[PDB]
Amino acid sequence: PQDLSEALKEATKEVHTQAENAEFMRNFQKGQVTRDGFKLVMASLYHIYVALEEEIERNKESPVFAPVYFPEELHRKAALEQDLAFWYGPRWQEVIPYTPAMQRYVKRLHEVGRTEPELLVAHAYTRYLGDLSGGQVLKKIAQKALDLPSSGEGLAFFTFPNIASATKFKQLYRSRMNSLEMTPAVRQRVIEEAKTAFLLNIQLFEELQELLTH
Repeated sequence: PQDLSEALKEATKEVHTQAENAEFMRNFQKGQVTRDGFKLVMASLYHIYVALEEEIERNKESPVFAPVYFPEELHRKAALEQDLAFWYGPRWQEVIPYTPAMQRYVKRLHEVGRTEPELLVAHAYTRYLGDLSGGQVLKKIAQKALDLPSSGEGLAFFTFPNIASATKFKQLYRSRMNSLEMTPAVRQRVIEEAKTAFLLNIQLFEELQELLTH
């Protein structure tokens, strides 16, 4: 529709179905998921979010992003650090993978943050509102298909403790998104960038699939 929040949802309907159709992701939704494959996505998420949250800090005051700056409600680096400590041990930082597909997603993220600020909301949107909704889905699936120990850790990423109601926060986040002042050209690029974000995730999944199989 007319609101950015709805235009984004509709324009990415197509690429989202492609995400779900990604073999690696398709195999995940069907229960079949290795511990090593889940580690690869947690590692992927760590790099993606480090990059994204760095760029958000750089533009926290920019009028092109300030409205959607919710540091406390959304930060995920810390949670991912906690999980990675569990999945990879105390020396996780020296042993986690950093593949080409991860490097490319990070590269674009930095390009946006440094030279195309007006589009950062596109990536913030794709990730945060996407993980807020999808999270509870993959968490459950993994929770069982993995059989992790009662160590009480490793899945912190899937819970946003500073958000009482996902529905209320989303409503507020969409509201802030819709309050963003942008020209038609900028708006179109924001929508295209959301598509690009999806593509980056799709090829990341493709790469993680060829890795898991060798």
